[PDB]
Amino acid sequence: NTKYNKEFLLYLAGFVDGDGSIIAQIKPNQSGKFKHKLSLTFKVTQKTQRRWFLDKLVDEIGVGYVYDSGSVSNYYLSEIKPLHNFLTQLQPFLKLKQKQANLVLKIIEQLPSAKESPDKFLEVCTWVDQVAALNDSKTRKTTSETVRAVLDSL
Amino acid sequence: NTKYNKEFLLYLAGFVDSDGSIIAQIKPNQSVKFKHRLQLTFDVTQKTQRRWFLDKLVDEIGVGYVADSGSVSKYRLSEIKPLHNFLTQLQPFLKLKQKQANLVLKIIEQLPSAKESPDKFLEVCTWVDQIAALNDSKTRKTTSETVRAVLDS
DNA sequence: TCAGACTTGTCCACAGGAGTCAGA
DNA sequence: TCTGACTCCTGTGGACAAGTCTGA
Ligand SMILES: [Mg+2]
Ligand SMILES: [Mg+2]
Ligand SMILES: [Mg+2]
Ligand SMILES: [Mg+2]
Repeated sequence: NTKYNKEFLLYLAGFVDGDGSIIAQIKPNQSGKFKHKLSLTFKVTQKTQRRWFLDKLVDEIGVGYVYDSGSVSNYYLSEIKPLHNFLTQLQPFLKLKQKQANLVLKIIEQLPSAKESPDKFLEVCTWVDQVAALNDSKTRKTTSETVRAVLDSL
Repeated sequence: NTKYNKEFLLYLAGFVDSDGSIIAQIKPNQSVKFKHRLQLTFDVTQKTQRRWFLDKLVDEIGVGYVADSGSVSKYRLSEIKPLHNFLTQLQPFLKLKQKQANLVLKIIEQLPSAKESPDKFLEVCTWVDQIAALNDSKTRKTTSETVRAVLDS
């Protein structure tokens, strides 16, 4: 478990509240138990001109990747264990996205228990809904009621 | 001259580098000596549904204002003296806009000497170009060359 | 099977100016 | 004469999703 400097976390929190994104998704997964697959993503977006800034994040956080998409680049972290480690330390300093951060951590922690009963999996899918609600969601398709539709059918 | 807490300045620098803006403008003015005036602006933009965040920023900074326009709100500060003191303290923590901040500080400090010679004023307007060059400028009109043309009269 | 690397798409929520105006 | 408040606007540079595919 990596320990991060406080001044680094304080600046980064401000930058994340601004140009960052804490994302919780429910993805279609045919080769799956409940035909769905949870996905948690911490993301920092920046113009490719300033990709160097995102590249530094990979070294400073110790994990994650940088991908290009159009005229824009993104730092990307979805691996659960270091994500949980990173968000735990970052959370006390977030102002706009603190609740999204806490919800993701909660999803991550109660993740294996959710992969038992279909009811518990659906309860966490509602936690995912709340994250999307807190964000400025605009193109969401798969929700908890989408899961329930494929759940109450079988 | 107020002195800001370091943790506040560290978070703020992050949010400024992300959703904020450091703007230098050359505005036409028929009443002024060189037909152009300078305006420096510290800007923080956010959606109106989060105007409260900008409202807190007014209280914490202790100066500036919040304006609305559409579904988007803005904290802004153009008053030179508090701007200089604010940017002086924020500067060392900035990463993406550190240069813009230093140029604004430089412009402010050379403002009295700028109202003396046209060449020196052009030099200051040149510094305004650099800030715009550092920003993601897309709708800029009046530049130092605009001043050069007018000065040639 | 399944988390995790990586791509593509859309709609803004920003950034970064342009102006005008009152009062100093 | 001169500054700062204040409004309006463009053109993105973000945000927040949607997805494919693979290795063990
Ligand atoms: Mg933002
Ligand atoms: Mg919302
Ligand atoms: Mg930004
Ligand atoms: Mg530029």
